[PDB]
Amino acid sequence: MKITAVRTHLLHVLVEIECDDGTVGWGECLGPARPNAAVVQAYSGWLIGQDPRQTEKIWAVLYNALRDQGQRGLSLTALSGIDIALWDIKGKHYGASISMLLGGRWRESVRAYATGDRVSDNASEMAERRAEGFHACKIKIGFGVEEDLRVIAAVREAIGPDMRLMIDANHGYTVTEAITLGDRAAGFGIDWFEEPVVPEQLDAYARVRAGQPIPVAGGETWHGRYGMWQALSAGAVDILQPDLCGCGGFSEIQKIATLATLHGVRIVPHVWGTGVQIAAALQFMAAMTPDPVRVNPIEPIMEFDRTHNPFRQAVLREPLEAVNGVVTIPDGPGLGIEINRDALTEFR
Amino acid sequence: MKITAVRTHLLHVLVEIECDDGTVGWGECLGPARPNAAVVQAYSGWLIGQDPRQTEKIWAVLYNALRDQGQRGLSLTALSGIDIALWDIKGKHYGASISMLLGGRWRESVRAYATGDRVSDNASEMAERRAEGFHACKIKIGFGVEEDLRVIAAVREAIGPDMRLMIDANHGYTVTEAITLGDRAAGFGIDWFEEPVVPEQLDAYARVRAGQPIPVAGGETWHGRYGMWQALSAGAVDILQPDLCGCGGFSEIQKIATLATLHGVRIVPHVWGTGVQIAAALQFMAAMTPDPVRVNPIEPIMEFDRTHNPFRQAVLREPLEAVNGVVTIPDGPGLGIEINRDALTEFR
Amino acid sequence: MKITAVRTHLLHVLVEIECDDGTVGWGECLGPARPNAAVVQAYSGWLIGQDPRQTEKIWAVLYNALRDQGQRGLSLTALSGIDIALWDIKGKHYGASISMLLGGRWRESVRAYATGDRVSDNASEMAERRAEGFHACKIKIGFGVEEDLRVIAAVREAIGPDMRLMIDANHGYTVTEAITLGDRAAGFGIDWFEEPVVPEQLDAYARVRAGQPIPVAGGETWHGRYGMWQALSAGAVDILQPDLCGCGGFSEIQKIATLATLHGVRIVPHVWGTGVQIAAALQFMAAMTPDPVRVNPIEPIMEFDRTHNPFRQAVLREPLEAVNGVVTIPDGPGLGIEINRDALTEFR
Amino acid sequence: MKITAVRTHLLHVLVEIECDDGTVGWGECLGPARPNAAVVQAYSGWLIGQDPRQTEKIWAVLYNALRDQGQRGLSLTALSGIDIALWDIKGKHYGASISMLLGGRWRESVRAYATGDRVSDNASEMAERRAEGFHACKIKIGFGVEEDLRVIAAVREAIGPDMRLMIDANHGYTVTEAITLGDRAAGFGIDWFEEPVVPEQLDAYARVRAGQPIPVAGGETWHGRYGMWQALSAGAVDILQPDLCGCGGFSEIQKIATLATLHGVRIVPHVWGTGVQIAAALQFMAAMTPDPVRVNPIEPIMEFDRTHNPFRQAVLREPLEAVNGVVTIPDGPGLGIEINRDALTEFR
Amino acid sequence: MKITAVRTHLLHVLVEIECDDGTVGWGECLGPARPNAAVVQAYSGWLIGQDPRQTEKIWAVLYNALRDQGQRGLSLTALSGIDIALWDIKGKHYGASISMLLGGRWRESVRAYATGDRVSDNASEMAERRAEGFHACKIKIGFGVEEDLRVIAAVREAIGPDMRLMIDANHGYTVTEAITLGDRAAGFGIDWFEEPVVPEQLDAYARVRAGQPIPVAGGETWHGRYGMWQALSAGAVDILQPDLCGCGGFSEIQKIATLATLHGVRIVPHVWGTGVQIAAALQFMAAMTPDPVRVNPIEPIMEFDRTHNPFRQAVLREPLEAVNGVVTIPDGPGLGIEINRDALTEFR
Ligand SMILES: [Ca+2]
Ligand SMILES: [Ca+2]
Ligand SMILES: [Ca+2]
Ligand SMILES: [Ca+2]
Ligand SMILES: [Ca+2]
Ligand SMILES: [Ca+2]
Ligand SMILES: [Ca+2]
Ligand SMILES: [Ca+2]
Ligand SMILES: [Ca+2]
Ligand SMILES: [Ca+2]
Ligand SMILES: [Ca+2]
Ligand SMILES: [Ca+2]
Ligand SMILES: [Ca+2]
Ligand SMILES: [Ca+2]
Ligand SMILES: [Ca+2]
Ligand SMILES: [Cl-]
Ligand SMILES: [Cl-]
Ligand SMILES: [Cl-]
Ligand SMILES: [Cl-]
Ligand SMILES: [Cl-]
Ligand SMILES: [Cl-]
Ligand SMILES: [Cl-]
Ligand SMILES: [Cl-]
Ligand SMILES: [Cl-]
Ligand SMILES: [Cl-]
Ligand SMILES: [Cl-]
Ligand SMILES: [Cl-]
Ligand SMILES: [Cl-]
Ligand SMILES: [Cl-]
Ligand SMILES: [Cl-]
Ligand SMILES: [Cl-]
Ligand SMILES: [Cl-]
Ligand SMILES: [Cl-]
Ligand SMILES: [Cl-]
Ligand SMILES: [Cl-]
Ligand SMILES: [Cl-]
Ligand SMILES: [Cl-]
Ligand SMILES: [Cl-]
Repeated sequence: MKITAVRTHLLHVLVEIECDDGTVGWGECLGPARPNAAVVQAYSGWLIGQDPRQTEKIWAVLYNALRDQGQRGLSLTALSGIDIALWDIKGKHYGASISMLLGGRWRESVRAYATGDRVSDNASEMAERRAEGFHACKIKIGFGVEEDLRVIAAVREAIGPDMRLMIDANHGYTVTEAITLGDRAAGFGIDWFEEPVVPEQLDAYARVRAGQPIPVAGGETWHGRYGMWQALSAGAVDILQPDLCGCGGFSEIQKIATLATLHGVRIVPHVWGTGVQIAAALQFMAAMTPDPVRVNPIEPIMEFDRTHNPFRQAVLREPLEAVNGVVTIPDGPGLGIEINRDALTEFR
Repeated sequence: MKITAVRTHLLHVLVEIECDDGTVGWGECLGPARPNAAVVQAYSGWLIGQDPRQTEKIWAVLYNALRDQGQRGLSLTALSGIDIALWDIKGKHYGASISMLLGGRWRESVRAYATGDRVSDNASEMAERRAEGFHACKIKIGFGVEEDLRVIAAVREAIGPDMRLMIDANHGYTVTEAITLGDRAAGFGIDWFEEPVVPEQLDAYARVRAGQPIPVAGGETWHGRYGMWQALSAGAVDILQPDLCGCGGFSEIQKIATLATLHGVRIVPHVWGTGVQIAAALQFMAAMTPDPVRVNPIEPIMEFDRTHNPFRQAVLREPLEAVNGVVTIPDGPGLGIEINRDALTEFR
Repeated sequence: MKITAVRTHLLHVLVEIECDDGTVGWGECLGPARPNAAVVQAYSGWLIGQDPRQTEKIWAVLYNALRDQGQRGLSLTALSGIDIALWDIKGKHYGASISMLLGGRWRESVRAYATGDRVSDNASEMAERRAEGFHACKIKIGFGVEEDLRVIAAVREAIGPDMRLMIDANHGYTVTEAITLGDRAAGFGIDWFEEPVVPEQLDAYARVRAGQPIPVAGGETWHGRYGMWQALSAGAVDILQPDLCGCGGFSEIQKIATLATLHGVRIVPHVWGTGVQIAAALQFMAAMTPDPVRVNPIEPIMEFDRTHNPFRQAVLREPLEAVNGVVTIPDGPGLGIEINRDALTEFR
Repeated sequence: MKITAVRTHLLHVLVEIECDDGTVGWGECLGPARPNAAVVQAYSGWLIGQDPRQTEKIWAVLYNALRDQGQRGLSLTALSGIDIALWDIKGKHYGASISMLLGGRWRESVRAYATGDRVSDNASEMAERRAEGFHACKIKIGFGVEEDLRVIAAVREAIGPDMRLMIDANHGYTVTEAITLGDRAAGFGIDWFEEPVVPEQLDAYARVRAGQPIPVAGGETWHGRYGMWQALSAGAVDILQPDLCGCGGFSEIQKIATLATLHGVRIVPHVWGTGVQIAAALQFMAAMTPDPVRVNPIEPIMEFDRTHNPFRQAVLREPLEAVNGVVTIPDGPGLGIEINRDALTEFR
Repeated sequence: MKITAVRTHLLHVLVEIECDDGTVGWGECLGPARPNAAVVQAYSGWLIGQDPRQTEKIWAVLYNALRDQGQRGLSLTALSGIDIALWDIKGKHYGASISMLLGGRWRESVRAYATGDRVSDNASEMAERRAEGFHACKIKIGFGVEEDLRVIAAVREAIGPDMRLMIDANHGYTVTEAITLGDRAAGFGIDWFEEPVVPEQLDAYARVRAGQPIPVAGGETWHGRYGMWQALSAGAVDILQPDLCGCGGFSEIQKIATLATLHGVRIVPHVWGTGVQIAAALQFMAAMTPDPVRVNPIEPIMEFDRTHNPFRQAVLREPLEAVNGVVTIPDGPGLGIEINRDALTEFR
């Protein structure tokens, strides 16, 4: 078969790839819509007439094409959208869920965790999330050690002793702030400490890991296999969080997962974007191989953001929803979803 | 679909896996036939009733099952046979060549290299290989520096200045012998120096790489991703040579190829065994991504051994043959081959 | 003298080697019976007519023979059986206990430790072991941090404050689980933490050692001198646990013990298998040199599993038994034991 | 059995150990006679009544006894004499050559190399050695680069192009001298460069190895397993040369050989002393395992010094002699030799 | 001036060197008397007629003379005796205290620390030492963690909360024992932990330093500058304890002190032997440069052993005694002492 058209849509950029036999695949790119769309349009000059089944060859040709333009990250976010759409097309052509094409379904669902006067508001909100059935929540910090600790303390009190708690500083801290925060918050029972410092300073991450006891997580902006491998080599993280729509799509995240196993580093995919990104992430989560394999292994969990969730899921005919804290993974062909075109508006 | 039976055959052990819908896949295991067959028989207790499409899940479950038995290498060679058969089944089920399932066909053929009174015999034989059209040949050394040099010198003279020449010591040398050989043979124009020292001494490999200028190759017995990664980390090789039927099959060699790209280490698959192993290797070679991508990139080449070649290819209805030094890669469903069952004899 | 025959038996594979003068030696191989037997049968083609007294030469020739078959671990487990039988023959020929041939008897006995609604069952069982006289016990974990902690807590309560306690996760944990478990269990008084993570990830072991305070033990599946040395170099363990029937027999475990002394790493031999493996382990334990030598030094202790113990010891005429927690080490020629042939059934 | 007496003799100190059943063993210690004899006398206070068959236990007890006296090297040279005598006793008790007790005879003989107006004298002498049948010779340098080169050049001319040539500076050079010498002499065909710099500066050895291409050898004064391991870890040598009578006897040199295999470093035993030391070295050489095993492997060669050779061999009834460059290895019980007591004079 | 004679005496070997002008110097060697005396006698062959003022030239010539005898430690202990006597002669010739020749007197005295049913006996004895005025004491452990802890606890109770407490295991522990002991004893207030593990395993020392919080001390048997530098490079110790009579005398301990300053490692000289060794140590202590220089800096303290103290000091006319815990440092020419010859008996 052959690609006959590549289109870009908004409402976050979505990539639509149509084939001669009528098969349509959908993908999504991380980051600013316009830069991604321009690059996809550029990529499409070559994609037209190509065989969409050859995802590795397409990936490598397109990735290599944009090397001297300096914008590695943009190449990867743009390629991600194309790559996801292509796997969607493969799944539809072959009659298989992407999770099956990736090597099989370990799980039919994943547990979600909920993400959120800052002290009382977090405490209230997180208390409601627990009532809604979420086994875990993640709270945003990185503003100031003393205030952040007040928030963490109030959230632990509000959610009771059992619900899991993660914290995310979104690179808000200096190393010293992060180490001090981690030392003082550890007593509250924290499963991970996300992006404590700026993402370019991998040795600072390692410093935070060695200076306080909460497991450190990162990776949503560390590009593809090379960026991930640099962080793994520096000992930057206990948990790696690749973004499917940012790191190079299914083709590249498979390679990242391999690297993580060498280091015994857990993968927890970054989930954020429209229903398309979410659908792609869930296919990967279904297929993720436990490290180690055992009865009741450690399994991926899915970030769930009630903020703009209705909006972000409007692109889907059937929303991927958390039911008592659990999200079911589609098993139909490709991403197993149907696009609501009306919700979109075509760009260029 | 479901696996209904797993059978082992001889004539080198071959693995046959039959499914409920009648689909049959074929694979092959490196090493002693009987140990491999026993483990495959053991694996089959679980395989029966499983969905053959779920190759990653099957791989990881089976690999994990044999961990405390101490025999990691045997797990991998046995699993390899199963894994190859399963991909053959996937290809047949999906209507796709394995090379397409692996991500696309970069090439429809590969150049072969020919492998071989030891001085005159090598010189004559290699001179005939050149006349047969092979662009390259590999000669066996590791017996004694002075004698090996005489052989290398006579082969270069006999094949003219253009044909490429590789040498393989099959771990015959001490570090000092290997460094001395490499220093003195380099002037003859040698593309690589295969397995100069014992395969357990990765630092010795690195020593050979740093002490003489011919590129060092190895890997046919370094197990799966972990064994390969140890060699890559030690700086053991310029060229990695994974064996499909030994390292864990298509599932595991894909992961090995990823690792090699981090290090900018070339992959040249080990080719040796029956027509089944050869067919599997060729599917992988078709799909191998150049590192780097460029016009006329460096491409895999295929070891071709005229020794027992008719015998080893008797398992195929249509032999994979070198025509003026070039081997065409099948593009039919799965391995793209048909088994000559009459040539086999079932074991157990 | 000369080897006249090599036979394999079941009931776990046992190796019987007979000599021209009538001397018979017995050994045992770790892992699946059939693969081991096939390789022993293969080895026997050469062994027949060889001088059984030349154990190092035999070891190295046989080990080298199976290098390119990829199955290093299988070579070692098979060789182990042969090697143990050969030392048994040497001891009988020379009129000496293997422990004397290994360099002398430091000790005539060793203290055993006992190995075992999962919470109450462990607590009850371990409470009985203490009453039986065992100075120590080892409990199996690696299922889930919270549940495992409940088990550990109940076992410590049940056995009182004096009995030593070890834990074994059998590679059940991720690094993070293992570090968290170790941190929270340390307060219960734990002498070692066995195989916290998968055995291929040596750096993960080191991570567990640096992240929590219980001493880490491993080694039952790290092959021979090279595998052991990789783990020692990575800082993987505080305690190394080579399996005599798995690592290459007496010839190879002596070399492993040497390596451990360089690193000041304690050796505690893995004990598991039939009475033959147990007998071999005890000969090694008698001869193990303290590190350091002092009055009342740290001494090997022997794992004792009441599970299938009667069965596994049925191969012996006189069972090696724990009497108030202490096992006496035979001092007769060779392994100092007599085989109950009736309990066996010959294979091939 | 039991040791009844330990005696020290001169003519180089010799150690005689007599047992209750009349068995007598002989050993030798490296270095100044009197210090060695005093320590042996001290050791004998404990040795009397001990079982001579327990060589490892005896070794470790005696080695540990002298730790805080500061004189590690003296402990090892003294222990060496005792250890050699004990193995001689074991061999006699058991009816076995030491080479058999060490694990078997790989070889019944070894090739010797010959050791030697300094320019003409070396040239003449080495020319005679070649006529006598020696395959190789070693010349003494370390006096001055220009003069040493003149010597090397004249020796190569005199011995023809085939005879192997080694050089020994006996720590005479600075690093710079050694690198310059090695660079300029390499063209003469030199198999190794012995002790280029002072033995305490292991990093200087490594510097010499990296700065010039002749293989570096050392080790005659690097104590036992720990001293050897430090040199191996520093990358000090291509060839390790332990002295049996200096490094801790057969018990300790076995451990050193193990360490060398990890590093793929060749062992060539230092041979120097009376006929007793030579006899011990030859037993070890018979038993040395090739690294790697192959047809016609690299084998130990024996230093042969015609200087005081008649004198040093006067302690033997039958001299170990080079016949056309080859020395046959005794195969009788123990060291396989008989002592000429008349040649000795008892000390203390 | 010229050396006319060198004599060795007992009552521990003492070295007497007489000069043509009648000047006599005295020194002492660590370790077994007889080996030291033999080497001193050997050294004397050359010393006679040499200028005793040239201590560095003499040191280096004599040290170099014994290199290939393997006995580095013995060279240093023997040389130490000579070197101390030579500095004594220099001081007498020049009219200066050795402490002045070493570069000046920072202090006229040092505080001593006292060294010692094992629980009650230590507690009683240490309680008396406190009453005698010692600011500190050191207790001997390394027998068994539980018993050693009982001792430490009872000693802290008996001596009150202010007196300083050090512990010395004399290499009695495995790494694990030492780490466990240090963790559990730290709460008692321990200034240092001496020789926790065997002195050959420098990495084990480092392991003990990183695994528990009491400062680690060692060095009494690490030879001269090279042995000390290896320990410093390995991060073996917080406190280095060179023995003047063992490490190469004043000439070599000055060099060791220099090395320690690079690493910011404290020097506390080992004090043990006759009054001569004590006198030499005190001269060095007077001259030791603080690291850092400040008002009331950290100063050397002197081990004081009431065991055989009268005996060991019998060699002096005026004993160096602790008065309320403080020892005054002689300021007369040389070692500032007078020998009681009657207490000696000449050897050889
Ligand atoms: Ca709500
Ligand atoms: Ca985030
Ligand atoms: Ca901290
Ligand atoms: Ca032909
Ligand atoms: Ca090969
Ligand atoms: Ca070179
Ligand atoms: Ca019971
Ligand atoms: Ca275990
Ligand atoms: Ca921790
Ligand atoms: Ca002659
Ligand atoms: Ca030499
Ligand atoms: Ca150079
Ligand atoms: Ca008193
Ligand atoms: Ca001490
Ligand atoms: Ca600690
Ligand atoms: Cl659509
Ligand atoms: Cl970018
Ligand atoms: Cl599907
Ligand atoms: Cl990247
Ligand atoms: Cl969401
Ligand atoms: Cl078929
Ligand atoms: Cl296809
Ligand atoms: Cl692996
Ligand atoms: Cl072929
Ligand atoms: Cl029998
Ligand atoms: Cl294996
Ligand atoms: Cl015995
Ligand atoms: Cl190994
Ligand atoms: Cl048992
Ligand atoms: Cl005799
Ligand atoms: Cl024999
Ligand atoms: Cl040593
Ligand atoms: Cl000789
Ligand atoms: Cl005097
Ligand atoms: Cl010494
Ligand atoms: Cl003065
Ligand atoms: Cl030194
Ligand atoms: Cl004192």
